[PDB]
Amino acid sequence: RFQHVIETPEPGKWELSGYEAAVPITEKSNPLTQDLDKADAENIVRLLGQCDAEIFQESTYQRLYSESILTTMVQVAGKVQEVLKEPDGGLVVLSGGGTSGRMAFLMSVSFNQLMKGLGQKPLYTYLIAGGDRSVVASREGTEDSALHGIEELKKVAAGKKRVIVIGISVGLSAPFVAGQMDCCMNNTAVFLPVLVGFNPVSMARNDPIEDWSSTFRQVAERMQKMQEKQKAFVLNPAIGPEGLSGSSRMKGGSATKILLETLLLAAHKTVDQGIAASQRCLLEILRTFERAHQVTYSQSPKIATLMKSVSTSLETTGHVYLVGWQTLGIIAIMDGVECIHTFGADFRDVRGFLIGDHSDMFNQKAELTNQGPQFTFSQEDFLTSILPSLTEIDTVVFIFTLDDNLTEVQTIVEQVKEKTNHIQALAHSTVGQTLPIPLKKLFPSIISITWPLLFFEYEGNFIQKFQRELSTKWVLNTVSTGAHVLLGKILQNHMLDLRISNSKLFWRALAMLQRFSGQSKARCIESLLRAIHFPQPLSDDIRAAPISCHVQVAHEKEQVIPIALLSLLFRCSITEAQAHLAAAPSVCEAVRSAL
Repeated sequence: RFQHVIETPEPGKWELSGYEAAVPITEKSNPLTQDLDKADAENIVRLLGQCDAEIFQESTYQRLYSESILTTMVQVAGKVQEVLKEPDGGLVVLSGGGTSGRMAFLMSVSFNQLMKGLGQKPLYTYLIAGGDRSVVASREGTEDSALHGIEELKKVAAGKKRVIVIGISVGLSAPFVAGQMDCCMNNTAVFLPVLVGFNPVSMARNDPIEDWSSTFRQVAERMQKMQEKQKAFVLNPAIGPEGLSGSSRMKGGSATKILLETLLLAAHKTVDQGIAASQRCLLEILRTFERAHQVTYSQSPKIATLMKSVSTSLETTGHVYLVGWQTLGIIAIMDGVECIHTFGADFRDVRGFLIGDHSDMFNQKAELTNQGPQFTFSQEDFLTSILPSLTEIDTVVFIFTLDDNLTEVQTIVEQVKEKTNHIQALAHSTVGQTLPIPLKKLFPSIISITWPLLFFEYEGNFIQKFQRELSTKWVLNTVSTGAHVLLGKILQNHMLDLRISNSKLFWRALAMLQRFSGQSKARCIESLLRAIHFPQPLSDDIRAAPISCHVQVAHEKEQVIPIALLSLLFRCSITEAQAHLAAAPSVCEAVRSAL
């Protein structure tokens, strides 16, 4: 079970260790954010803003702007336009787990809307590990099954003649995706698999998948072989490590969004305008999203101020609601849910809501209908369940554009204001538009983001929408990450308060123990398993159990890493470690005092 785990390097021998060389780029500590844990709000914005800018940064080897990556994007666009040209029996599937799965969902929503707007039959669908509940709730463990991935692909592809499958896994990690890519390669007469991730192939996970005979790396290596025959594609740009180690939702999610929107827009442009995809045109679009970073981060003071407000509500046991209009609602939903595993947040802490029509977005909306408070997301959910329960300690962030129903925005804001003064808005506008006077009065310090009109004949309106979603993503992700960082929920730039919700998170938790204690792999495994299973003592059956067993027990538990870490550092029992942790003001300070 633990064979792939490398021994902890000896004290002082970390620098050039085989241990450090094997850490995937997606899991690496960013050298610029080692001080993230103790940074103030303004400094967190600068650190996270710098990291977000890194996805665009042109060694030029395998970067997003590299000739190699742009050529792969051109080839994939070529394959997609072949399907768009033949809608009968054609299908474009986007798939993933967690944020990658929610990005697949968003991509399908956006591109089916583009197609509907042009009077064409929609050809996109999404597959998310765990089904529709995973779009709005933390169900990370569902991606650990390759068979689940294959079954969901077989269902949507039934009766189709040509299926493009874009498998999204930032760390080249998700078994759900690996299974799909492998089965696509077994039938190239029907399927064209495209693997999207942000690690070199040699850094893809090589640990065993519980229900599959191939590892992610073996599948990715087979994809490299099929790429020589143009029967598969590996689209893996280099973006560098995340500001918060392994926080794939940030840079990884942003790079997934821009990469896929750019190449898919190019495929649609080929069919509609007759202009084939090119490195030059892909760069023009990508650089528009690069300009969006400068536009967004020019609001750094207000982002920092909002982060403080959100952190205050959380610290007081209040809740934070991100209320977004149309697709900005999807971005809002994606933000809150990630706080659960990342910082050990309760599902009630940060929740996103979509205001507007969501009727043609979900595959199986019945999976969400009256399922419980962990699954709220809609306009009806916000107005009927959240709004009447709002208190003075809660924060509500409103995200909209000046093309939204501003009477409806004003009405909802006023209703919320009766319950709490902790209101703020992120409003996107086109140069020339001004916020109505009642809204300026309700939001005297509004985060106003003004966008020049884009004159791209075909892509103009789509990029306008996409950049506003991306801008919203950066603001909300910096605010939610920062708000939890300010509460001492991280250590250096590592997720100390992480929930072990899937196998990738289990390995990240083990690596963190080895990193922070410097103790042997056997000692770190023993302490991690003891902390997960407590009060159940460790037995040989538990030590030999599959990782899924540890995940199932660990997923609803809080502070597993600091408990396991304090147990290693003090050579104490779990109860003694729990006492040490309870006496401290934060999880960051408890461990810092022990170190």
